[PDB]
Amino acid sequence: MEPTAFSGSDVPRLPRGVRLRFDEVRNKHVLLAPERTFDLDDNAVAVLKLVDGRNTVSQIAQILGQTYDADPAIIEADILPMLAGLAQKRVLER
Repeated sequence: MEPTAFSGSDVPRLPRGVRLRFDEVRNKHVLLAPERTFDLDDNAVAVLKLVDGRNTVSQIAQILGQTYDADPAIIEADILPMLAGLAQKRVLER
């Protein structure tokens, strides 16, 4: 009754029956949800695709942060709230 609470130690992981897909026509990544599909940015799916299994947002922020050369604090703070939004769609679970 309160899935909107992803902390730094909270590691994201895609649930079974879900796969990532890249739309060349739209040039953006989307999440295949049992219901249908949701429009998402490559950056939001990048971390989900870059992670082999369960990684800490802070850790990803470092690697991803160096890619765009930006303060990791912003990067982690960007995806962090995204996890809560995804949970509402029933496609993410700690």
